[PDB]
Amino acid sequence: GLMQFTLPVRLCKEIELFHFDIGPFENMWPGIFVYMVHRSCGTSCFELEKLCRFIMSVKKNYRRVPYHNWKHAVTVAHCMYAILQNNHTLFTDLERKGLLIACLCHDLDHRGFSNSYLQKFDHPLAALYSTSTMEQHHFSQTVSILQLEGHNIFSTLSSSEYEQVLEIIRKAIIATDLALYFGNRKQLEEMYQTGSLNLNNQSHRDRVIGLMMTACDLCSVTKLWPVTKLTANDIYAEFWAEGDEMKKLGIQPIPMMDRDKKDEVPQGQLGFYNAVAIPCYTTLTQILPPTEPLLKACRDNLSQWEKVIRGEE
Ligand SMILES: Clc1ccc(Oc2cnns2)c2ccccc12
Ligand SMILES: [Mg+2]
Ligand SMILES: [Zn+2]
Repeated sequence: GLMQFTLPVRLCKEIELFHFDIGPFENMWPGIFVYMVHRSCGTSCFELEKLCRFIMSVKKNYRRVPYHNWKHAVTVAHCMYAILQNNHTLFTDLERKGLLIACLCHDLDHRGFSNSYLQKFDHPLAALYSTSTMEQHHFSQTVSILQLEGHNIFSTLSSSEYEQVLEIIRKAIIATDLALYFGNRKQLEEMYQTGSLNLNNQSHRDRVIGLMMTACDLCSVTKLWPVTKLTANDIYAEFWAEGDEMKKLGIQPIPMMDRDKKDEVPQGQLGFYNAVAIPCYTTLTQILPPTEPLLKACRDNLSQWEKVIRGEE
């Protein structure tokens, strides 16, 4: 309980910034995650023996895929840490505990394919879960790991606190289904602009946590350009494999996923920034002003994509 985690000076400082990259050293990621829980939640939230055993089982159940991997898990958890630390007083003890774990768990056992490819392939998980297929599986895998012996990091909570924190985690993980984001953001837009947004309304908190999750999940677009550009290779590597697998089912994939249409990428990024990323962080900055740096970074990268098209890089 007196055993703090410390980072090197550069990481100690950089980690507090939204645009922080967790680095190429896999063996430091678990200490980074624990450092973030201890500062975000307190050194008292989790039994360190249990948290460390949870972290390593969660790492184990991420696959070696180009993008939806252990590094993504921690990257997304760091973005939530930054949001939580810049909005200290707006979130309950349970929400701080639950959301960092939700982020670490949000993509558990991802295979590299969209809900859409699971449905066209007729994957057993598409029969077990008709909507938000991969996201119901991710939450399902989270509960499994929490239920391993020595892995219940919530064991010191009351029965009711426990049901609250698994409910926070379930909503949070489901909300990373980008299909649900559009509607969630429009409702939040309307509530903020007709002034009816109320953070004491549980149904309204749910929506705001949902948007935070979408924000953390898309935070690749909020890094400094060299990080954003290199992550896009990993993102597109998964997309083109899925495209290849669509072709194998005798279905032309959308151009985004067709590796014969690499030319179309920069325009596809534009569409994504304009349709998804900028709207996401605009609405998030309105509800949570201290998250503006995410919007500013996302804007800078939209501009960097415009320069790619114009042949200036
Ligand atoms: Cl740059 C970026 C980040 C996240 C995205 O959403 C995803 C959904 N599933 N895997 S990645 C993007 C989708 C298209 C183009 C760019 C994207
Ligand atoms: Mg996901
Ligand atoms: Zn994700």
